[PDB]
Amino acid sequence: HWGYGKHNGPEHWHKDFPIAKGERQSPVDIDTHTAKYDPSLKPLSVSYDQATSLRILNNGHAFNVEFDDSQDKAVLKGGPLDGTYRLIQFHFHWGSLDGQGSEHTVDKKKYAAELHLVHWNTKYGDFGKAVQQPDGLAVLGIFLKVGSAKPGLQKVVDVLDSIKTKGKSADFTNFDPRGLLPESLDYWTYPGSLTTPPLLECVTWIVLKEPISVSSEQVLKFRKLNFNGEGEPEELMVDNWRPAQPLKNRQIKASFK
Ligand SMILES: NS(=O)(=O)c1c(F)c(F)c(-n2cc(CC3CCCCC3)nn2)c(F)c1F
Ligand SMILES: [Zn+2]
Repeated sequence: HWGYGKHNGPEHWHKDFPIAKGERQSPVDIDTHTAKYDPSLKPLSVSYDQATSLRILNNGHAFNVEFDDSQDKAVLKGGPLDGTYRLIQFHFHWGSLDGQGSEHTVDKKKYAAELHLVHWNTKYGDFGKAVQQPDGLAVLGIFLKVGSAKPGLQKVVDVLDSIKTKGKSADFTNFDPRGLLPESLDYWTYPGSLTTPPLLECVTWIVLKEPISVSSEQVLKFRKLNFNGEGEPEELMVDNWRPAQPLKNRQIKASFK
């Protein structure tokens, strides 16, 4: 099945998921000079004060921190969005080296990692219905650069030893995702897709301009995770990113000048 290796990686995905060559695939390069300020774009509304984290899971491609999305507890609204999108999970993509790892790029620059806070449009009732809709998901993307530690990330780092291999999960309650956000909510936005199979074209991407800084020790601990299951040959979970895809008939909009 699909993964990030030589023989099952992004260049192969189109054989099982032809939408890989579709008209609104993600990620993309964000050409900052070509993005257009849209003065009518509203500020983002990130309402995470009542967020209820439940569990962290190594799913063999990344780790997901999962939330209770059975009520409007942690929601994203405003910006380019109409309606209310509920936080279901967050996860990261990262590199084997500090100079690669992000999915989106900025003027072709790659960051060490990229955080995806995944939200679904409540008008569709559940996440599985939402992914079948062009406006089903809103994913808030945040770049990570290596420098100072991010204190709000440490609880995540601390638990990774307990979910080293594919299929392992751990309780992960009372985690506050507000601790993962940069100061500014200035963003770029465009219509795109899931960046892993099934690559569905259901995402409004909202990518923050300001990266967060994480320490070298923090990202080193991401790189100690495994793609494999327990008792299988060890394959370090690194370079779990899809490269930039063609922009095609899309314009990236900026919330800021
Ligand atoms: N990196 S990302 O764009 O933010 C990103 C995500 F946030 C995802 F949640 C998924 N994801 C995994 C499933 C399983 C089922 C696929 C279809 C039926 C319901 C769910 N669906 N969506 C995904 F593939 C992805 F690429
Ligand atoms: Zn992702």
